[PDB]
Amino acid sequence: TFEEAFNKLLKEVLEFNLENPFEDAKKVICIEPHPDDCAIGMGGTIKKLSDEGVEVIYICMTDGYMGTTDEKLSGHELALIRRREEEESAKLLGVRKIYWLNYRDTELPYSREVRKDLVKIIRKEKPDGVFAPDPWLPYESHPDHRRTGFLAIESVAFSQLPNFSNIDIDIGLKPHSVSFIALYYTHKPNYIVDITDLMELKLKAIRAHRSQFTDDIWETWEPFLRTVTMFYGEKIGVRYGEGFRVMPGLFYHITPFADLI
Amino acid sequence: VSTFEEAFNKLLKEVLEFNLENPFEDAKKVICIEPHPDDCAIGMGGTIKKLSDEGVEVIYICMTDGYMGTTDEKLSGHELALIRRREEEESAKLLGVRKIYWLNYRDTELPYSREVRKDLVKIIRKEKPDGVFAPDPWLPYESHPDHRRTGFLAIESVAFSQLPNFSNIDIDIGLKPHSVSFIALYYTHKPNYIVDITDLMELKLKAIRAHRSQFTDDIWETWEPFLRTVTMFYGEKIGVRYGEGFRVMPGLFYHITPFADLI
Amino acid sequence: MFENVSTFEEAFNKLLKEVLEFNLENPFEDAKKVICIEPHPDDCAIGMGGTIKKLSDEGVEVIYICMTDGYMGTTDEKLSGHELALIRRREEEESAKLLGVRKIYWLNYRDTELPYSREVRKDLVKIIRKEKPDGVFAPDPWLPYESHPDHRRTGFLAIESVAFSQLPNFSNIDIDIGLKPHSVSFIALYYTHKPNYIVDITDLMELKLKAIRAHRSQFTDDIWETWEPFLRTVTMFYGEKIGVRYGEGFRVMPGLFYHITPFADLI
Amino acid sequence: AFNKLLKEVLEFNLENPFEDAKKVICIEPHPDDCAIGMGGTIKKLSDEGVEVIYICMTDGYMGTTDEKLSGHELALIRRREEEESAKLLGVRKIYWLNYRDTELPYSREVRKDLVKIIRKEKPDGVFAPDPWLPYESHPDHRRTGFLAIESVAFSQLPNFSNIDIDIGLKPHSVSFIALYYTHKPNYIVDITDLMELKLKAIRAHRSQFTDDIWETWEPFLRTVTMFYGEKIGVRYGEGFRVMPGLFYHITPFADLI
Amino acid sequence: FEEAFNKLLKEVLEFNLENPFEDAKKVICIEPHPDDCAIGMGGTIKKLSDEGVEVIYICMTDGYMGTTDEKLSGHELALIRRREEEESAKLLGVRKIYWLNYRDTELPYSREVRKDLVKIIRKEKPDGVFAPDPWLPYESHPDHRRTGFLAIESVAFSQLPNFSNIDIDIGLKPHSVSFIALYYTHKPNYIVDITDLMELKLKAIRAHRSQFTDDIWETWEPFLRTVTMFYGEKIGVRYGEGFRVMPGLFYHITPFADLI
Amino acid sequence: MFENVSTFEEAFNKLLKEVLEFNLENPFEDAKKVICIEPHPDDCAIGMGGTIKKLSDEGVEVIYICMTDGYMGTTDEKLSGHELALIRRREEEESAKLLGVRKIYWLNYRDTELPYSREVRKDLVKIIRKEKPDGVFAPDPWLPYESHPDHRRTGFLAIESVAFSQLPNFSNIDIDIGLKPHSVSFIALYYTHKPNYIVDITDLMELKLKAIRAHRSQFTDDIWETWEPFLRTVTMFYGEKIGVRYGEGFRVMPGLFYHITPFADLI
Ligand SMILES: [Cl-]
Ligand SMILES: [Cl-]
Ligand SMILES: [Cl-]
Ligand SMILES: [Cl-]
Ligand SMILES: [Cl-]
Ligand SMILES: [Cl-]
Repeated sequence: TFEEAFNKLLKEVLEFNLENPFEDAKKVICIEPHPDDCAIGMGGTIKKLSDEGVEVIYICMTDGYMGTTDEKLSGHELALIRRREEEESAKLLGVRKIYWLNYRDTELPYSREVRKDLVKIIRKEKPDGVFAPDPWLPYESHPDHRRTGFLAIESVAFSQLPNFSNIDIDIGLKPHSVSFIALYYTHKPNYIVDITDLMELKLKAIRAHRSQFTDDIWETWEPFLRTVTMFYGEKIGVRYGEGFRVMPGLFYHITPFADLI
Repeated sequence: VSTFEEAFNKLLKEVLEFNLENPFEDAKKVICIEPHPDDCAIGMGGTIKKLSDEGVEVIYICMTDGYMGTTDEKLSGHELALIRRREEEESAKLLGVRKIYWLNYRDTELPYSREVRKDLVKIIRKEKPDGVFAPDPWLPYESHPDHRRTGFLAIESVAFSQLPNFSNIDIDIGLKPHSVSFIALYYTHKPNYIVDITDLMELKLKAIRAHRSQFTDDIWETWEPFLRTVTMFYGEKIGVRYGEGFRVMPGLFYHITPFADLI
Repeated sequence: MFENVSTFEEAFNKLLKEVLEFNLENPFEDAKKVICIEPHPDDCAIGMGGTIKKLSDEGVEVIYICMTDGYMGTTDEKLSGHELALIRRREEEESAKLLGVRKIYWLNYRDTELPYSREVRKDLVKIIRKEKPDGVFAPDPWLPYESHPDHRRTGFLAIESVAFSQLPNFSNIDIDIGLKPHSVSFIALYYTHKPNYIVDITDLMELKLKAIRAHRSQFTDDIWETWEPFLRTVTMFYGEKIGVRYGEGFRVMPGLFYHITPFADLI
Repeated sequence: AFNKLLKEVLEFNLENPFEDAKKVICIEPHPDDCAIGMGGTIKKLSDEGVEVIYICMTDGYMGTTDEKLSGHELALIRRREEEESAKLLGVRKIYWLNYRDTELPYSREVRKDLVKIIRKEKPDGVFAPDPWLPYESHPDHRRTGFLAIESVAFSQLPNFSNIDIDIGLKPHSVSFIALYYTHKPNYIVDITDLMELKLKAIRAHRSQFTDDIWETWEPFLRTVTMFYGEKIGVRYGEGFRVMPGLFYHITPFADLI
Repeated sequence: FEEAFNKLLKEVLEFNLENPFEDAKKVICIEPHPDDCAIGMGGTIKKLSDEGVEVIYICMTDGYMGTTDEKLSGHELALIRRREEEESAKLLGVRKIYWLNYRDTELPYSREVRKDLVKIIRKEKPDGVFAPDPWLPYESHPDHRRTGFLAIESVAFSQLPNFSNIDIDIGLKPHSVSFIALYYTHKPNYIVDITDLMELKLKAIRAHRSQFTDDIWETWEPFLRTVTMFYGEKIGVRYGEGFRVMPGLFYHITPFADLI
Repeated sequence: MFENVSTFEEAFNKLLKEVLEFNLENPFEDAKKVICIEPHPDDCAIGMGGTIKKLSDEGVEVIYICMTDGYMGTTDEKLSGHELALIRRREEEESAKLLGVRKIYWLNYRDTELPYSREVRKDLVKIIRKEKPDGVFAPDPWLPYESHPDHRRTGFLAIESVAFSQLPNFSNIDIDIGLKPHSVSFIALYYTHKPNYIVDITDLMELKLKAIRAHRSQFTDDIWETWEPFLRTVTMFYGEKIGVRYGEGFRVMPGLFYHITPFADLI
């Protein structure tokens, strides 16, 4: 039967588990489309990880240029404003190294050039685990978000190939095989992390981005963010959870039953 | 509050004040965004008549020139494009539309790019519509890239229309930001609002048929049944013979919302 | 027309049965020539190898289009992509001989760099119009969680290319030089999570795993320890659907269902 | 050594460089450019019954200042203008790339279109604009010139646009390239006789040459063809730059012929 | 031919080389980076402002890349450089600046960038546009060559209602500029004498502090004086700024364009 | 400053001699490490084979950057591009050994498909920052009538990437991973029509013709009765300028002259 084969493939051939995927790890990259996405999607989990003495590094794809409705606030000023804010925010969470790709907000390319930037940082830092948005989240209308999710996944895979971006090799950045990928802002989580006793810090980590979260905007966003973490919290029977989708690496390619975990 | 279901209910009713009962009721000006000449007529022809008849000003933006839409080996794309503009003029006349913006990107060649966003943003800023209609880019098995990109780009351009740093030369020359009230996505597998068009079906078909280059009698043998089947698909969801479906969601739902599928 | 049907279900059924003349009985029964489009060397074999053999045996002329050269598929730092592309061409010439395939078009886009553009559509179109195949097989570009841009793109470009092959204004220089418009009879999509037609391959399973292993550069002994169970498992996912040990699954739809059809998922 | 290479190792005829040509392709950016740049010479070659085929890169869509006239209608107009203009010159085949006026890409895709028409028609000569004309401000012109030269070279390479080879169209070696609209011609054609007819074939492009526009352009065109005439002591000329293939590449003394 | 040429220029085109900027009321100066207008034609900008010509800038890029300071992020440089251009503009009597905001080193060469320039030209209706000569020999900065070409292209395409047609549908109508003047040119045919404005120009350039430190100025002051002397000497003055102006015609299919 | 010069000629002389300290007697004199950038395999050897050997001999470390893979350089219908590129990699490894070159960076863009983009500048700038060379050699992109885009682009991109290698906001991830900005001392352009410095290669000519000839795929004998005559003529075009038999010509300029300098052609 298929069922026995599926069970055996997962337990005996792949050895993939969902009890804690995040355990073997002392270095991880958290990849974000915009300054503030790491905090919003997985702030809780970044602290929880900070404390185990996990080196948590960010890559931020874009500069946040466009994130204002203020006509006398230029894009260049805002980028500088949001750089501060993410440093303020990252300290609150225990992150101590941010890479800035500096692609303009709303103009993140979907290209080999961007994959190379991520490949270079991966091959350099050799993290055990990479986090990134789930690019298959229903109704996600931000291309910066979609593109981030796809390039993170492809870059993880390609970092392992020496014919991919072969100049890194020629200068002694060697192929690197990441251990796991964990996708946040996801509709299909299979691993939830409890953040009931870290919720308050996260909400604090998030309001540091003052440019994005004013008094008035925060009217809507506090409940929206309270609802979301409940949406996840309720899957494992706590108040506040953060959801991740973790799969076997094989399941990201030609796997007709990927949705069965 | 206690549970997710309560939170979710509180977020819709109170925080955003989200209602599906009557989302187009307040509109005064709408833009209907179409990949090719005929998509407004096919996708939402009855609703556009209803809107016009209520005195809503309905404006089209047509993304492409329909250059490819022929199997006639002696109808060149240019001649077809001219034929199809005259067909949309007549089609839009029947539905009471008086203004059409032609972007003129070649059929099958619609880019997915900042440049096309700026086109839509320009027109949105200038017209200041309360509502914008466009295809649903997540329609399953949709295989026309002009269709998917129209969906995506119309949704992106609505959001970007509000940001003064986005296409900043608009602002410098007098086109201020604009905040649209609603987006409604047609050609959708997931509607949450249905318009009864039973009384306007025959008019819809005549406005579609105005696209003569596209609908020969022979093709109409498959297409009338196809069109009736689709509107019955929609109609049946609110218990009427013929309907037109729309997906309308709060703005927040188009972004980082993992329970977006719960309306 | 279609005015005397009373319900959506009645209308859907009549549209399928009478207007579109669609069934999933034996979709491939009348195939004289088919093209199997694959992203990378080895894709047709893994995705639909059993079925290609079964078609070959019935005297169906089966032709590959291979989208990429496979340049990137090695962790061996001392193996260059050029050499690998040369190796993989020989592995496919040998896979294809096993399965009965006599012709391959190599588009040669570099592995991981397959563009999504009109220029690629034009290649696929030139060939489709040359060969005039009855059927075209390609990966399903909606496979959930499919993370390879080359796969997603081959799928979308296959479907689009099939459609645009019939348009004289698409790539009009093909027409000016004696390559007329062509109307393919069916598309079938492999590597699909929504198959609606399963081919029994229980018998030919061993010949299939051997057309696959022939891609030695991709399948060393230590990798086959994972890939053999994955492959058998995928094949019992499909066969189970029709209660056989081993199947290959395909999604087939009427051409109309690939455009503006909100009930396309009801087949 | 310059001479023991030109008229010895390569055999470079500047006396009558066309003459052996049975079939030639004229590549224009826009409808009308063939007639403007080399209409006199086109007629010459037709009268000698050499087969002259046009490839028009673009649709001429943007060529009007009339706010009432769509670019689609203009393209249809200019297509029939060109069919007429060509009828007057002995041209009985025009290939239409249908890239939009102002939007001609500079890419592999476009080289492929040209390479496909080259490999199918197996021309002896290709005519095209000189992409190095000083102060040429039209990107469609510059890019036509460069893509023409590059496609001619690439048509000879089987690994270039290889599907062409898979479906029957073989590699092809053009004999000569002739660049018109050139500041540096090394071959001039007396067209003093054909001049009233050149101006006729050009004027058939009614959309482009209103009586009022023609007030400026008749003098402009006459001045241009004199500029060429003067160089071989005739009244009306059309200039071409022809060089041996090799000079199109790493040749520091290219400007010496 | 010599007869034809003369007649064309003098009767048909009625082409002035005596004083081509005489009729100007509004001109746009198109610069690749903040400081190019001041560097390439800053004395002419002041001469024009003083005579009541409205001089408007279009700046193509943000100057994001113009620092060797590892701790100065490109965004901060851009903010700093807008402040600097506004200080520099004040001194030259320029009141309006359009910022395209394409990143320094990344200016596209595309229809999209043409549409920005066309929109501005349609809106502003200038009698003149100034831009770098895209054919300056040995020019190595892609942002400079492309401003050149794109300004020249945009000026011509601003007149075609099918080019960027949404402009016209929204009532930015087509517009025909009277002249183009190319600065940073090896081939000038009009020199303005700026001898008595030289000092003010050097001041307007130094307002771009981020770009002209003291050490840097040791090289650039002599460079700039050498360049104004190259031009000045052509009309027997100490310091000139050169421009190439041709008839619109000569920008296209004109094999004898190099005889002016 | 520069207020007491009286004419442009006086100003230009002083600017060259005193402010820029531009010397054309011995431009390469202080070289410890140079990079030679070539569009295709064989371009360094053809362009400057003699000079690279004169440099090697002196203990100058010469590093090659090859922009493309030479995929397209064949008329042989049964020789694929992949195999050609594998062949040319070894033709260049030999050719280089002959000239004393001990490192080659292969960017591996496909021949005829070298992009003119920020991405390629990033590759150059990566290698320049890593190697920290005193000098860079590249084809002169302004060669009149040069009709190969790969060649034009390589020269423009070389000149740009040398300027941009200095700027820490250009390709800022390099800086973040320990690759700092670098300032090359000189640029020398080969394949040039306007050289201002000629190297005598008369006693190295034979060795050059041989290192060129290691590119067997490119130079048959049919080809060579036409390409030895061509090369001997080119090296005499340069040699005759300094009255030796065979020379290699270069264009050298102060970095200032690569930007907004209307008197660039005066040197
Ligand atoms: Cl009937
Ligand atoms: Cl009927
Ligand atoms: Cl009937
Ligand atoms: Cl001092
Ligand atoms: Cl001093
Ligand atoms: Cl001083």
